Amino acid sequence: SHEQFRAALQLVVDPGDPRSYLDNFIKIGEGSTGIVCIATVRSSGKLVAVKKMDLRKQQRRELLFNEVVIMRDYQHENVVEMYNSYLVGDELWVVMEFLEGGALTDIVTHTRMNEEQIAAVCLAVLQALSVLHAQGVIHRDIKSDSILLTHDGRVKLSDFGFCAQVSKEVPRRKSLVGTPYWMAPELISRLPYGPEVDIWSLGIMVIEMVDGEPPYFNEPPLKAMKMIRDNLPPRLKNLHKVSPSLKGFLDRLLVRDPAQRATAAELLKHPFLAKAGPPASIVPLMRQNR
Repeated sequence: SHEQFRAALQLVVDPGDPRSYLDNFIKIGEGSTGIVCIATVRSSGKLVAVKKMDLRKQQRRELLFNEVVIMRDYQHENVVEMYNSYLVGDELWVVMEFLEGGALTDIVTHTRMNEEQIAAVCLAVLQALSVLHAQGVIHRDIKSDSILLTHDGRVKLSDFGFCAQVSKEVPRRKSLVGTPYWMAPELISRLPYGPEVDIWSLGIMVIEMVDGEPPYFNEPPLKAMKMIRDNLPPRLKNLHKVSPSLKGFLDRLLVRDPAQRATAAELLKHPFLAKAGPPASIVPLMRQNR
């Protein structure tokens, strides 16, 4: 039943109608299902990012709860800050921080990040997942699309709609969730995965940074998934452009056996990351510079 779902969500959103304190809506996106917009908090003149999800169009509607789970988190400096959530009409509205630098994806598919920048980005994404795996939170949809930027190179993880909660009574999961191309092998396989799948996906994302696209990017999302399950871990198209160190870091990530795949905890010290450049290194990467 819809109305019972709505009711249940009603209990987790802030009450009321933010349509009353916001204006200058500017559409700019498509993800989850439903739009990303930008608006101006009337009271302060400040900019937010408003994400609207129709409750009627969702693959698994109760994944909607998860969204709002990262309330008041961390508030982590590498996590997109959420401010509020409302129910409005037949939609969920999440009102969060505005990330004026756009996503990483545009960068990954228009330029060639050098390793100082790769490092940086992984630094900030790891510094993030560590905390999350620590308090049980899986993300489940890591990719360049899910990474966000500021006009000054601060990097923040985002798009938490797919994430999951785990404790020691309830550690593992089974759900097929994620973007095909980036899914950890156990997950296509359907197995009792944990946080470690975030590590796998980041490796695919490193490929993004390096090569511009993920493995098997042209293959039907369907059959590319098999390749990701049977196959020996994927070629880096431009391996010759990358330092042994980078490939050595990457090797800790793309292990077919999850037990051997490194943890963010492990990874945060692996020497490659000594390469990580300041936020200001990322700036000439963003569209404006070019």
